[PDB]
Amino acid sequence: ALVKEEIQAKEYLENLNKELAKRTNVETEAAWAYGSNITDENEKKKNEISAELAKFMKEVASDTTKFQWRSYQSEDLKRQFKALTKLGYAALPEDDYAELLDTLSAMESNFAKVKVCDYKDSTKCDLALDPEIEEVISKSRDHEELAYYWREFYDKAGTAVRSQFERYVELNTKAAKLNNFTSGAEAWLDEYEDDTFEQQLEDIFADIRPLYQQIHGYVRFRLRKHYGDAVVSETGPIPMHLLGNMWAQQWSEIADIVSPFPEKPLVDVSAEMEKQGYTPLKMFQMGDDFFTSMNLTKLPQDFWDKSIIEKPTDGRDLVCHASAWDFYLIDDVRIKQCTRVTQDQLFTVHHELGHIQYFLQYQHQPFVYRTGANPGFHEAVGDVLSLSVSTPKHLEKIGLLKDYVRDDEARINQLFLTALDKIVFLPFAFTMDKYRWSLFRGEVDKANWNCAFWKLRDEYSGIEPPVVRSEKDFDAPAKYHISADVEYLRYLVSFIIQFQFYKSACIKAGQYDPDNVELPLDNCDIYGSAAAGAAFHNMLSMGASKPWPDALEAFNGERIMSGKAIAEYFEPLRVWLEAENIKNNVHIGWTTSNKCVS
Ligand SMILES: *[C@@H]1O[C@H](CO)[C@@H](O[C@@H]2O[C@H](CO)[C@@H](O[C@@H]3O[C@H](CO[C@H]4O[C@H](CO)[C@@H](O)[C@H](O)[C@@H]4O)[C@@H](O)[C@H](O[C@H]4O[C@H](CO[C@@H]5O[C@H](CO)[C@@H](O)[C@H](O)[C@@H]5O)[C@@H](O)[C@H](O)[C@@H]4O)[C@@H]3O)[C@H](O)[C@H]2NC(C)=O)[C@H](O)[C@H]1NC(C)=O
Ligand SMILES: *[C@@H]1O[C@H](CO)[C@@H](O)[C@H](O)[C@H]1NC(C)=O
Ligand SMILES: *[C@@H]1O[C@H](CO)[C@@H](O)[C@H](O)[C@H]1NC(C)=O
Ligand SMILES: [Zn+2]
Repeated sequence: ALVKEEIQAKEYLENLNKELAKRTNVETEAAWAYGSNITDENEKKKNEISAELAKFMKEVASDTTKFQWRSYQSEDLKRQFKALTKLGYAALPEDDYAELLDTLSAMESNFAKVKVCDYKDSTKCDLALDPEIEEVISKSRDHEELAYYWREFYDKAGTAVRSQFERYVELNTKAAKLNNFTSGAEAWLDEYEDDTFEQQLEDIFADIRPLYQQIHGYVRFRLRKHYGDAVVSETGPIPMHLLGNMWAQQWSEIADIVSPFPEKPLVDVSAEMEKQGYTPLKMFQMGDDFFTSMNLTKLPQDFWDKSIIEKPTDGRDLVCHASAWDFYLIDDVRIKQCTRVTQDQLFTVHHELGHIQYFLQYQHQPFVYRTGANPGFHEAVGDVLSLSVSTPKHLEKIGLLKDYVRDDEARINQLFLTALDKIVFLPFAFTMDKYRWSLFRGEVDKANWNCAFWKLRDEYSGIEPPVVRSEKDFDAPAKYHISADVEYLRYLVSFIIQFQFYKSACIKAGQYDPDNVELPLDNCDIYGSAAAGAAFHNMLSMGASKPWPDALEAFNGERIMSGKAIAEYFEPLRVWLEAENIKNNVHIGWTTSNKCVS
């Protein structure tokens, strides 16, 4: 009978969770070894342990059928059982699983090992994305130099892994169907536990798209004055290599040439960080300070002992793309970041430490609940702190911003600077998954895979490649997450919900009142707020133990993902910018790109 079975089921779960945590620990150690030191041998060890854990998960899935778990009284027990039924890639036959891991390894190591020749010296051929190419893309205003680095990088990071990417799409699809999802798109979407989630994001995106179009138009206008009309057209998509980022995902690196009020201050603290002797260690210690200032958990000694916070100097290959790692024991949590002393890197440190904090908050949960309420929640945590850190208010307190007068014009400069990171990114992030979903769902023929990518980038972001591409190129894997098989919708979700978290934290901290001109949302610093700290604790400590609306409700009483808060933040910018574009007769919108030939 079922009452007795449910009692035994609870004990089965308790043991199985602990066993999965320990087995995952071992797989994580091997993955860490590889990612911090790419070698054929580390690859082999990583993929071998994953294969073994996959075989165990298959037995676990099979063993859950011995329990009438859908008949149980406990919502909690049923939730855990449901989580253990979901195998993902581990559902594949052993041989196909191994081929998928090999394919994944080939793509991620191709990405991490890209090097290109110096534009001014074709004997010097050891320039990596991080830091060398990224420095040129973010700093050079030589449009031909920029186009050179763009083409070299995309050809090597993108086109070179076409045939591997194709096999990955096939195996990803096969795995999804073995879990009885239509495709990998529905397998990813299942993490949001909401069958209207795509519609909800379309609705929110459509409400913010007008503001994006205004920013796009203004930036295009300013780039024309800088580079001239031979480089940038009034009416066409923006050539993406001029936007300060290899993927045009964020444009804050060209703020100095597009800022609303060039005579008025624009916050860029990198030079002061350098002047005051900041190191990667100091930046992490300051992030730790921020969390503990809010009455959240301090980093444990394992973090300091085992993290990698600067690029190795020993010539090894590694993945430099910044990441946070849970080892699934107690207090073994780590970051791997090739840290540089810049403003944007200070924000990255806070981003990654948000993942760390989450891990620490939920580490007492059962293994299956030791993850984010949804993938977007995980990405949002550290960004809520980065929003504070970026404020003039905070940057003056820590001595990084000197002689700053916050008049109306400085405020618009700062709002615009923020928008170049937070609004511009939204169409970018949506396209990353729209593209992959379309491949996974079998909606695009293989003959059209490259132009289907640039078509989306055109339609949603109004950008295009600097040179003509064709179906001979394959550009999508030039972005880390695409080569590395990391779902990207989490970042779209994060960029919306982080404003709901920020706004609520700010109110709880006494730092935001809509009816008080002294407390605008865009100068809120939650540093030192135990009240904000508490809201985080209430939410993060839940892990994935409840559906994400219940996690949001624990934070601020709401249950709905909403674009209201991000619009509220940028509202003064929207008003100003709409007026400025009219005043300057700025063209809005773009013709269809001709930069991808079929
Ligand atoms: C994805 O969807 C798939 C379907 O599209 C699904 O695959 C199905 O899983 C079914 C559930 O496990 C499975 O059902 C069993 O089928 C056996 C007979 O099938 C053979 O003949 C078919 C031709 O008709 C072939 O096509 C198949 O390939 C098979 O070779 C049955 O013998 C079997 O039965 C036993 O199991 C039930 C268990 O009953 C449940 O459990 C308790 C036990 O206490 C019951 O009391 C309770 O009420 C409940 O019924 C017993 O009732 C029975 O007495 C036997 O012990 C069972 O029906 C089915 O074969 C399979 N079909 C396919 C592949 O098409 C995947 O499982 C889905 N995957 C995921 C990840 O969810
Ligand atoms: C990297 O891994 C290899 C194993 O393939 C090992 O022998 C080598 O010493 C490692 N290097 C570092 C820097 O740890
Ligand atoms: C900090 O959190 C603890 C619980 O961990 C709580 O009891 C205490 O009130 C909080 N301290 C502050 C500074 O509010
Ligand atoms: Zn992250």
